[PDB]
Amino acid sequence: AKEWLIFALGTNNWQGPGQFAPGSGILHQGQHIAMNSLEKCHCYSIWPSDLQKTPTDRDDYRVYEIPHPIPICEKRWHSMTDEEVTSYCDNLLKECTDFIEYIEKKHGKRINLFLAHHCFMNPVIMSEINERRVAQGIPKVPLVVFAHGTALKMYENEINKLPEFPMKYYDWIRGTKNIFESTGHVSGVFAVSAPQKNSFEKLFPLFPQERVAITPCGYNQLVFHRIQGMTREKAFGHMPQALYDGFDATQLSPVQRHVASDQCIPDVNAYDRVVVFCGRFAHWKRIDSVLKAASRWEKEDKRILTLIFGAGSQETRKLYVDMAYQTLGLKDTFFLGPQSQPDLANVYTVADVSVFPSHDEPFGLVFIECMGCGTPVIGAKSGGPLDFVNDEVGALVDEGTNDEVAERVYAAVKQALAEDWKKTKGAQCEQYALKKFSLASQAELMLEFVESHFT
Ligand SMILES: O=c1ccn([C@@H]2O[C@H](COP(=O)(O)OP(=O)(O)O[C@H]3O[C@H](CO)[C@@H](O)[C@H](O)[C@H]3O)[C@@H](O)[C@H]2O)c(=O)[nH]1
Ligand SMILES: [Ca+2]
Ligand SMILES: [Ca+2]
Repeated sequence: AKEWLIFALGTNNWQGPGQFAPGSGILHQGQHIAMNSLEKCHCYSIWPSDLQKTPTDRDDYRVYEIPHPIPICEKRWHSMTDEEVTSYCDNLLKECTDFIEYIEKKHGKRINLFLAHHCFMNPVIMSEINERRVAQGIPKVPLVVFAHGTALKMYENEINKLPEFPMKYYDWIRGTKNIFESTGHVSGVFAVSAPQKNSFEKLFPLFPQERVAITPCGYNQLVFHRIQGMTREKAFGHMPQALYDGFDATQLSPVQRHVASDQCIPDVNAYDRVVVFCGRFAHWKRIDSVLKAASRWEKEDKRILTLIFGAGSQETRKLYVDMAYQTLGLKDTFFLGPQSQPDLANVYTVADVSVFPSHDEPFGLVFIECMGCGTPVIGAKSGGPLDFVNDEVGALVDEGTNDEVAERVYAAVKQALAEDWKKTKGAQCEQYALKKFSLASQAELMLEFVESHFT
């Protein structure tokens, strides 16, 4: 058996006390846990944060501690001075090489896999680290990149001459750094979705297409599984409503009066059924389709409680909250903000069905997590859900306008509740997620693929 000693350079913070993570940070964290699960495999990770700190009680990860928010492709990279970019990158490279030295000394073994998130500075840094090694007569270590899509969109914006994307990185990464111009620097790319594989190949046409594959994505079954004895009061009854700053609670109708900043949902046990959404408040998630669906079913006085989890900017929180309460007249729908993964597992455990009606969801971890807890799922016929949602575990509604998708979600929820998909499909959902998408199984497949294709 091959012994793996892996070093993984992440772009985003992990989810921890005091700071939620974006989906690409969740994915890195999960991959870390997964690879460390495997016999004969250690994985060591570094990632940036302005809020979280390197732990002093454990050695498996470090934090690149920075005094400003993490730079994003689309605080933008383009907004930084060339000096700031250089120092950010130089300092990160230095912290990477110090960690690598620690690992190699501790194990008496060289690292034999470099993982880098996104198609920008992380592969640049790791490629440079390899150059310095080969210059001392040490073998380069294979470098595998995770294409999440944001660096790719930034390059496309640069090429398309969008405001705020004056051309700076794409030409450099091709013509100076040559990162994806052969396999001399990068051994393989995993993309989260087919659209990202397509986009990568167009931008980097000298990279072998056969070395770009779809990332085998997994969920954390240790957290997301059916939580025995969970109740609605335990799961979400102590969760304060999260609206937006300056929300005016006087502008509510009599039946809306339970909606209030920082207050729990009263009498959760009184509702008949529980419908859940979870996702960041990006327009393509179509939270408004969920709200419009509830606008219809709340009139029918089946007491359906709808719970909106996830984070957004103040502007986007204001868009959906006002849409809920002012435009749509909702009264049994509540915003609970972002929540920890174990909190979400409790919620999914007691939910009747979850609705995630995204347009072109890249993969859809939320789906797998929810199914992992024994709960059926409703999506739209687009993106990654097309591959894994089937009749045994939920439903995908036909694509269309936000309004059409809303009506179709309404019909699908009505079906789910009428037919009791929680009861008839729930066991299926959990068995299917576990079998197909558990973290460790996926990481085993991922490393097999690395060994056969990228080494
Ligand atoms: O309140 C929240 C919301 C989300 N999550 C976690 O974050 C994940 C992703 O949530 P989402 O809102 O979909 O984030 P995105 O950043 O949009 O996710 C991207 O990244 C994921 C991981 O690669 C892919 O599965 C998605 O399809 C892709 O959109 C969830 O599954 C959870 O694990 C939480 O822990 N708490
Ligand atoms: Ca060795
Ligand atoms: Ca990318």
